[PDB]
Amino acid sequence: GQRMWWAFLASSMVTFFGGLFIILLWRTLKYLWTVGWMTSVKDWAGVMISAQTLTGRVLVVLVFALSIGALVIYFIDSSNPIESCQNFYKDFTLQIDMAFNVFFLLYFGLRFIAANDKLWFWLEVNSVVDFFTVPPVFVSVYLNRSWLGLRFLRALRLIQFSEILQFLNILKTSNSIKLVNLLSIFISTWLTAAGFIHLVENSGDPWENFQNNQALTYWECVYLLMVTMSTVGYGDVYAKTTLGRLFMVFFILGGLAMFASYVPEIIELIGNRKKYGGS
Amino acid sequence: LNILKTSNSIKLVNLLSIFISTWLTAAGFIHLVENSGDPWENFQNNQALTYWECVYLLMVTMSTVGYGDVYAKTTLGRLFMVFFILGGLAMFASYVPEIIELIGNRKKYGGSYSAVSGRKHIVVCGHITLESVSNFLKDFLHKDRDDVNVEIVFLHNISPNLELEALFKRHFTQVEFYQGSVLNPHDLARVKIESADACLILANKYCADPDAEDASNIMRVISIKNYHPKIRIITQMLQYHNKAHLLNIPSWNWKEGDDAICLAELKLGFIAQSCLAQGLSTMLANLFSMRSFIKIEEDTWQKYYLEGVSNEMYTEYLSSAFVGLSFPTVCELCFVKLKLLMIAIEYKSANRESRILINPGNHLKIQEGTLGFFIASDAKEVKRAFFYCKAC
Ligand SMILES: CC(C)CCC[C@@H](C)[C@H]1CC[C@H]2[C@@H]3CC=C4C[C@@H](OC(=O)CCC(=O)O)CC[C@]4(C)[C@H]3CC[C@]12C
Ligand SMILES: Oc1ccc(-c2onc(C(F)(F)F)c2-c2ccc(Cl)cc2)c(O)c1
Ligand SMILES: Oc1ccc(-c2onc(C(F)(F)F)c2-c2ccc(Cl)cc2)c(O)c1
Ligand SMILES: Oc1ccc(-c2onc(C(F)(F)F)c2-c2ccc(Cl)cc2)c(O)c1
Ligand SMILES: Oc1ccc(-c2onc(C(F)(F)F)c2-c2ccc(Cl)cc2)c(O)c1
Ligand SMILES: [Ca+2]
Ligand SMILES: [Mg+2]
Repeated sequence: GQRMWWAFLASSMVTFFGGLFIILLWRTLKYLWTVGWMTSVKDWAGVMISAQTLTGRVLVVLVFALSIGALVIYFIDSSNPIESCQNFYKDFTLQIDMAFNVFFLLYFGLRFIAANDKLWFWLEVNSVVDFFTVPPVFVSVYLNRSWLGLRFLRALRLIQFSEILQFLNILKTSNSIKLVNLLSIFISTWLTAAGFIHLVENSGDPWENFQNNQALTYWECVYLLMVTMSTVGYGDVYAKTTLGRLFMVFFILGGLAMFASYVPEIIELIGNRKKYGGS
Repeated sequence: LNILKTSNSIKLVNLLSIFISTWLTAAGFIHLVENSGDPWENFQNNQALTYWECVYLLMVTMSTVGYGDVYAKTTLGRLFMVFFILGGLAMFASYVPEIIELIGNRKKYGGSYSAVSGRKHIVVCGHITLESVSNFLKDFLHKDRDDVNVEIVFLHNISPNLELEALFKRHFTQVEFYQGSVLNPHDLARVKIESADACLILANKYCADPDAEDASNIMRVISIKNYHPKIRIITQMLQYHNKAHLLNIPSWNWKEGDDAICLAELKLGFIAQSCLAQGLSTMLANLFSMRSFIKIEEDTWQKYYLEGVSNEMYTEYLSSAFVGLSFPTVCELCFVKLKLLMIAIEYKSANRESRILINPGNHLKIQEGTLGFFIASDAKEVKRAFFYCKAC
């Protein structure tokens, strides 16, 4: 049929923007026009969230695994065409994503219960990830026609690793925490930038009726981003469409500092080897 | 317009303005020179560009990236690039990190606490560091104690470092933090002292000059009292000589809901009271650390010692059935029918002054509603004191 790219983004936009509304209204819906069992539920969710008992421990480990699992599914989905159809009652993939997302929905709900202040929790880095990743799979199962767009965000989840390690009582030292946090930030930024370069370029910028496509597979974009960040430069791959160039300009504007700063520190923390240890 | 009063904001605005200005202007010059030709070739080597490509090329060049896509081709353009490099590189590499640093210096632990009905929250303030927090929290939340239902709230004016973040996160359901001070009567409004129950004060034991430490603690007590008179306070002190000043502040009530714990006094007191009999110091000092019973099988002294280490001291009201009896008799009854020991009785006079007696003799009999100290392994066992009739 005709292109249906517009519908998927919209379903998502509705949840995040719509949510801010209801939250603002409820705070402003008072008449003045300015132990409770609810609190027991709050405490139960809170203890379940982090390492407080066996059940919570397995939940955290399972999240740690399924995040990587979804990231793996994303790579397999890369080489497919931009927008086509996959019947839901026949295949095995697009079900593993379904099971992963139904799980992430409950893990998001539990977090939303056990938060002291709703508003700033709602606009938190980990949150918009789920907001922009959970709708499209359901909408796809509704329409039987999926779309690649805005699935690269599914790589951001790695930011959580530090936290979902500390509860497990595994990292209690300054150096280890510093190193893990830095590596997490770095890998996440790199992969997500690669993802964004892939969706805009493979598809045509809409200004000219989608006729400016330049072919590129996800690995190629990884290379373009690494060459640019380190200032090495090369002429092998240069993004051609307008949107790509604009994003490249802004990315270089801020983030080149990230590669000029983090890498020396990561190199310094590793390699502090005590050469004359032993017995 | 009286819109930028502070310091950092001026720096940030000035930098961003100069940067955007020079960037756009360089783009403009490249566009003008390149779209036009050159005089001494009679205008015959023009390269078709639009402003967008030019600004793209400048931002490619300044940040040392480089690319083989677009490059100025006429003499004037190349000369301009040759000169402009010398300034632009230093400009970019000395401005971008500054702008990144100035923005984003955001206090992560702002905000305020909230009050929840049906529970109780306390506050602490003072020498907050890894050792002290670990010890205090370990003793506070230990499982052997009676079922605990409280929350813990910290204050401090130094952002806690990474190592302590581990502890403050690991008890995600029982510990909360708020940066601020204690001398600023706005901060002490954030923590909601006006509905609290107490405010302990950790004091630095291993200080260099003792006097400054206790002076600061004194002023902390002064301020907390200033915000509210009816508060409870429990603090530390370092020499008996300065302890007295705290007696003076107007609302301390030693008779009701207040106290103070020194160190020097208790230190020398333990030593002296042990001078009459060896080891009494250890026997006392082990009664006030929460510990659990252990298994040891080797026939050393360690097993027989840990046998009694994990004992503790608790309090509970008596039973009505024991009023009309004899203190020796009730002691023997407690031990034989309970496997439980008691030391002293709380207070007996029908007067408005409260006095504490230890090991009463045989001229006293129990009145209705009397509290009594006990020593045993766990609080639940101590509670068996509620009633004993029809039990065998
Ligand atoms: C540098 C560190 C952070 C690791 C970087 C990882 C990437 C360099 C690798 C890891 C996983 C790889 C992917 C794993 C599997 C596939 C499927 C593979 O085959 C198919 O898509 C099957 C159909 C076809 O052949 O077109 C194509 C490459 C791709 C996306 C790979 C592209 C390169 C990836 C992203
Ligand atoms: O395969 C594709 C990819 C992007 C678009 C596309 O088209 N127009 C827009 C825009 F931005 F103008 F709204 C976008 C767009 C841009 C950025 C994001 Cl993050 C998501 C979508 C499309 O149509 C088909
Ligand atoms: O569209 C154009 C633009 C510039 C010239 C042009 O031609 N000759 C000269 C020069 F510099 F030699 F005097 C210049 C020139 C160069 C730099 C500046 Cl800032 C201003 C003018 C022209 O002829 C036509
Ligand atoms: O023919 C054109 C039209 C718009 C721009 C253009 O220029 N700047 C921006 C931006 F985004 F920075 F504001 C944009 C822009 C980007 C996306 C959309 Cl959807 C609409 C406009 C351009 O460069 C050339
Ligand atoms: O055929 C030629 C002639 C002059 C130069 C030339 O070389 N250097 C300069 C400079 F920059 F020092 F002035 C110039 C120059 C610049 C502007 C004007 Cl208007 C005239 C000459 C050249 O490179 C090649
Ligand atoms: Ca015990
Ligand atoms: Mg809480």
